[PDB]
Amino acid sequence: PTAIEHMEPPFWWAGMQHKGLQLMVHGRDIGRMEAALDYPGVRLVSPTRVPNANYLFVDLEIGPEAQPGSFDIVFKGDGRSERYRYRLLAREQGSAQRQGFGPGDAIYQIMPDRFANGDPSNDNVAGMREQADRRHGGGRHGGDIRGTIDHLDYIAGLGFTQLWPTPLVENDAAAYSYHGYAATDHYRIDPRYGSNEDFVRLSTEARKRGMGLIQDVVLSHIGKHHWWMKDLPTPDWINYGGKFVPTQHHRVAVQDPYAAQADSENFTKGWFVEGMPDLNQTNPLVANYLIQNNIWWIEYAGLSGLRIDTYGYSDGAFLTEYTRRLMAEYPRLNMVGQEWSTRVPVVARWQRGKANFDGYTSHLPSLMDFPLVDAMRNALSKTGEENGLNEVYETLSLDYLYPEPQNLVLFGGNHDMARMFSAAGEDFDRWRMNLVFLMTMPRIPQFYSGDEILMTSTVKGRDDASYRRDFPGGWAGDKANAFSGAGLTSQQRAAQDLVRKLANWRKNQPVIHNGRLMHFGPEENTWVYFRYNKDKRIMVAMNNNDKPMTLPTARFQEMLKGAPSGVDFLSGKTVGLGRELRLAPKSVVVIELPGLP
Amino acid sequence: PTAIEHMEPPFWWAGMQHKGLQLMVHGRDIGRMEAALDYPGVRLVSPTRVPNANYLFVDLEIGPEAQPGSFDIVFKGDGRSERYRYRLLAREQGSAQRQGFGPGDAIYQIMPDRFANGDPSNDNVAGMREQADRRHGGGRHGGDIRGTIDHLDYIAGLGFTQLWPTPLVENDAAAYSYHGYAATDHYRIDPRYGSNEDFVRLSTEARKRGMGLIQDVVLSHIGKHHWWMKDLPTPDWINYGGKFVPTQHHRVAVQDPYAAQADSENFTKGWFVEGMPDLNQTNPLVANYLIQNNIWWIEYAGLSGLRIDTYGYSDGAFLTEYTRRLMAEYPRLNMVGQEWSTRVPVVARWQRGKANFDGYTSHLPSLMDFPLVDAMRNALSKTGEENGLNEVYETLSLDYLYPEPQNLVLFGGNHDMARMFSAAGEDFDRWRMNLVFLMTMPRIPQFYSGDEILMTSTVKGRDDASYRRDFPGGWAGDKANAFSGAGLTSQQRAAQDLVRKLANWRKNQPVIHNGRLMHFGPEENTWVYFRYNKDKRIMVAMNNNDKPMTLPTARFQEMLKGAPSGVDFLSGKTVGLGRELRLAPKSVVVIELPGLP
Ligand SMILES: OC[C@H]1O[C@H](O[C@H]2[C@H](O)[C@@H](O)[C@@H](O[C@H]3[C@H](O)[C@@H](O)[C@@H](O[C@H]4[C@H](O)[C@@H](O)[C@@H](O[C@H]5[C@H](O)[C@@H](O)[C@@H](O[C@H]6[C@H](O)[C@@H](O)[C@@H](O)O[C@@H]6CO)O[C@@H]5CO)O[C@@H]4CO)O[C@@H]3CO)O[C@@H]2CO)[C@H](O)[C@@H](O)[C@@H]1O
Ligand SMILES: OC[C@H]1O[C@@H]2O[C@H]3[C@H](O)[C@@H](O)[C@@H](O[C@H]4[C@H](O)[C@@H](O)[C@@H](O[C@H]5[C@H](O)[C@@H](O)[C@@H](O[C@H]6[C@H](O)[C@@H](O)[C@@H](O[C@H]7[C@H](O)[C@@H](O)[C@@H](O[C@H]1[C@H](O)[C@H]2O)O[C@@H]7CO)O[C@@H]6CO)O[C@@H]5CO)O[C@@H]4CO)O[C@@H]3CO
Ligand SMILES: [Ca+2]
Ligand SMILES: [Ca+2]
Ligand SMILES: [Ca+2]
Ligand SMILES: [Ca+2]
Repeated sequence: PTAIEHMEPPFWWAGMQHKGLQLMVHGRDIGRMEAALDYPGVRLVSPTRVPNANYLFVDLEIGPEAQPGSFDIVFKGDGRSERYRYRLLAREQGSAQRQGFGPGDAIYQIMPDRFANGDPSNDNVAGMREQADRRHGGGRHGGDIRGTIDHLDYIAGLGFTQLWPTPLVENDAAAYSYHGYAATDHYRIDPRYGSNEDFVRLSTEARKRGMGLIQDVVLSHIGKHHWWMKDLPTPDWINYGGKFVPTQHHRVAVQDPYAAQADSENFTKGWFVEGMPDLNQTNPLVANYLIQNNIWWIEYAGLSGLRIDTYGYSDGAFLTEYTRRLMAEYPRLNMVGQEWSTRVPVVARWQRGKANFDGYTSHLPSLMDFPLVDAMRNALSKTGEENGLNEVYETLSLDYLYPEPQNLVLFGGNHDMARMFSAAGEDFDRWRMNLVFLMTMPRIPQFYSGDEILMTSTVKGRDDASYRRDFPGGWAGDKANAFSGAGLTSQQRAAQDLVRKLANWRKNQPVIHNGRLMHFGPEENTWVYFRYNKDKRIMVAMNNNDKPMTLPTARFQEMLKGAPSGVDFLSGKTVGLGRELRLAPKSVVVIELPGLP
Repeated sequence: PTAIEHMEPPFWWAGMQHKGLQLMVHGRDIGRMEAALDYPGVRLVSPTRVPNANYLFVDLEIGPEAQPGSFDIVFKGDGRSERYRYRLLAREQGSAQRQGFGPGDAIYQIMPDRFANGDPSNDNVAGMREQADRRHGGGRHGGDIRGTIDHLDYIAGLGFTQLWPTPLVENDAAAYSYHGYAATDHYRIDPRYGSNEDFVRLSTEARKRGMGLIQDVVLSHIGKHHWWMKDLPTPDWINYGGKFVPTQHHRVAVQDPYAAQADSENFTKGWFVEGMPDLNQTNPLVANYLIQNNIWWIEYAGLSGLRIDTYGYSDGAFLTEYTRRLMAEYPRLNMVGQEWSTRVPVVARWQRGKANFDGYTSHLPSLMDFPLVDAMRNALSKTGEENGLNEVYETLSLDYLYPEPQNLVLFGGNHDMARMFSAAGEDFDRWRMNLVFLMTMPRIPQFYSGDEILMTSTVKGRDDASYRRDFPGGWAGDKANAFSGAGLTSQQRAAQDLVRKLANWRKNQPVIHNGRLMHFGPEENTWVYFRYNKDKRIMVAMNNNDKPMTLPTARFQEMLKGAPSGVDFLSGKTVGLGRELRLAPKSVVVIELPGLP
């Protein structure tokens, strides 16, 4: 290396909650040196040396009296000296109290490579290991930050208030770089997306449009081409001594009274795939690194929260400390973990407030509601079943297992699953039911880019390329363009208009954000539920059958209290409620009524 | 009619835990009368009248100073007087402390009409509404108490230590009387089975052979031919005023934060079927009636516990009081509730010691483990799945939801589901895996009569008659006799030999009764688990594939601790364990090893 090759974090802030700052310094023979500084309020601790000559860890304590400014950190040894001018930034007013995404928000999810190519010139970047190929399902297609910024008006116009892009951090792999989940530099935006500065600008431009930005963070693993892999900072930085030992994905092993240590270790230490070296988070240097890096991104880019990948694949004790550190800095933040299980108890284990049988404590505010998404996809697909909606009702009834079920993220789909429209059997009427459900449940709704124009995919197993097709209109020359409307079918445009109608309506319905829910047991694949408070009732009724259904309204009188009729927000039709509710085949209605006494 | 037509309970005991005793007296204008008695230690409370002149409720407080003996209760009014000689029996020594069935037991379930016809002369009883018809799948076939007693040596010899017959109380219906679930007289054995005394004899004879007797009690409903229905004791005795209003079976409605009262009431008050009037257990007279009746059967017939039908279909507050009362009398008893859900949270809600979100409390010791049975049947039948056993492992990992998972009843099958052998696809090798699992899990195993000779049924849908075919050998003239072994095929006899082998072995295995369990996540439909303590290890390994599989034993070292080999109890063969476990296609081994320090 040349003097100091990497300084991480590269700068920090005065006035953080945790006073300690640990710098990870990288350069040839830097480990052979001693650090010194002189700045009021900043104390240099006592060297803890690592055996690798090319790394030095420097512990600072930044007292509350430290002012924003800069100071040289000088590194002396072997008759030489090296300098780094370290900067402490002033924090933005209100930084610590930043409001995280919550029940009043709706999240729009993109994959940056697959959304919009605003700058074809950065599709390839000289020096990088992969060449772009738009026709390869696993290739880089060239979407970037410029393209995303170009279309913030569209996203906000649809009624979304938060943007979640899959990771933009450097993934300099020879193949499958596009997906972002195998970081090769945690402190750098992949140059094919743009610069670190462009990412900050994406945040500021989103904010001007009333949208927060949620970063997708991977804690458990990196990519095999990470610069660490050439010269391991410590022998135990990577689990299994830096050699590939696969995980077998026994997720319940971390939360099972009958667990073998072999299985729990294999889950948190095993490598996801050979191309994804697993971080040893039981090493305090690794824990500190990840915690500081994510805090750095939040403070630097003005994030509204995080989506945390591969949640339970990280060490359990590390996760307690990581979530504690993050929530201590930003007490109103939201962070949504991805615990990919359709079992309510497995997901609920991780949410802040949960009383666990083993005393495990977490500070994680939110999780992805895979169980409920799975239940609704089953109801919509199992067309041969008399009462598939029962799975949704019974899954919802388990919400008492979560300390804060209204903070969970419910989603129409994402980059890992069959397209929402395909999961509905390409049945527009069933799709409407799914969309109404998403927009009215006591959850934080998240929507996957492309679903608003009924993009389709394969349905069975895992077929990732199928779920990540280029957004129509994201590339110059596209003959179907969802941004302008050009080339959409009437049905695709109707879907898009309905997404806009419901998402913007939801923004202004406090009863959906924090109201009570009363649902009724589904009967013959009809289902009725209500969101309600002193101000408003919203009645949802769906008929998941190809025949009409007539439901006596006596059953629902604890919610209806004699209401003779109402207007369906969707179709705008009046709907009788006096004695019977007549539902057309495959109908869903959404009826606003005044609040109960 | 007859002066006093019913007196219930007909006698009681000195020295019960609960001092109060409420007599329900029935006869023409008995309600017009005034009761009187004189017996030291017994206090007559003073009448609380009901509008029906044909019923009188007499409230007694039997003090701890009351001695065994008998006394007249005299009823006076309208210039007339009636009397009943009331007996307080002395309790058998050790009655209150009786040990309920538990983890060391194995339960053999029969339907008394379908097991053994020891006396063809009671197949029909003069005056009753249904005639026997052995060729009707829903008819009475003639099984009785005599036949069951005749074959107690068989049941004990198979290794079972408890007998659970489906209900024997009078079911005097014109159709479908055989199954027992629609009582027409809670204080009388159906005369087609025998007398009350014969049932007591069944208990005493079973006890001689080391077996307890578990009674199957229905609390929620009765049959429409119950004598009550002719002259309702009170207008609210039966839910919905004695008129048929069906339940829609929304079982989660009683334990759901979002529940409608309509749905909860429909679950606990709705009639199961038109032929099964639903008891209003919110009426304290009905609550007292059922609590006393079940105590009466336990005390009178020397039962080891109860199996409680249609568990959540009874009023929740009633269940709290009923379980408290029963367990206050018999603190060591076991009672297994039938909460038919494959959702672990739904089942776990009811077990004693559970901290429920709504504060619901219960003294119920046990429930039927439908979730784990369903998981194993899926694993063994869906043989095209790569790792179907993963469902069993994950389900078992949720055991922390239950306060006492070791006290749950796990079963091979029962009278309401597809025959065990048929559910395993008539695959004897996979059926062996089910049987080994049943006999080695940290549960109380229950086995269904006929499964030991691989009786078959339909598998699709619900076909009750198909699950309940007569036991071969239970009727004079049967061509095959499973009791003697005559006329069994080699595969039938092999099944029966394996049941006898494993159940008798299990009686002698404290490590299965109360040892720890450590299981490993299944991989490619192979699964390894251990029962262990300082005295013994039992390693179960199953290969749920039609191909050989080899498992490196390094994975299991926390349990194996370098064991080079062990003897498989099934085959008697020594199995190598030093470096790998080599499993043949579709095999299961039960390797016995020394203790784990
Ligand atoms: O040996 C198992 C399996 O391997 C083969 O699949 C290969 C696959 O074809 C290939 O594309 C690659 O997948 C990549 C993927 O494209 C990337 O996106 C990245 O995946 C990350 C993902 O985007 C994240 O959102 C996140 O999702 C994870 C979850 O965290 C996990 O829990 C797990 O979810 C499973 C869930 O737990 C189960 O309940 C069940 O529903 O199945 C889910 C999987 O569908 O995985 C998801 C999705 O990956 O985290 C991911 C990792 O950061 O990285 C992936 C790995 O490179 O991986 C495979 C090998 O190269 C083969 O086709 C299968 O037949 C075989 O069974
Ligand atoms: O004492 C009554 C009954 O109770 C116990 O089992 C109950 C259980 O407690 C209930 O929660 C409920 O569970 C499920 C079923 O498992 C599920 O299959 C479904 O049930 C429907 C059936 O699918 C459908 O065929 C029909 O069932 C009919 C049945 O075909 C008839 O044979 C007849 O069943 C009688 C049984 O033969 C008799 O043993 C007794 O059942 C007991 C059961 O043994 C006991 O362990 O009485 C019944 C009723 O006469 O009639 C029924 C009803 O017409 O309809 C049902 C209901 O839709 O849904 C329920 C609820 O989720 O049922 C089980 C099993 O009966
Ligand atoms: Ca580009
Ligand atoms: Ca890991
Ligand atoms: Ca008989
Ligand atoms: Ca009932």
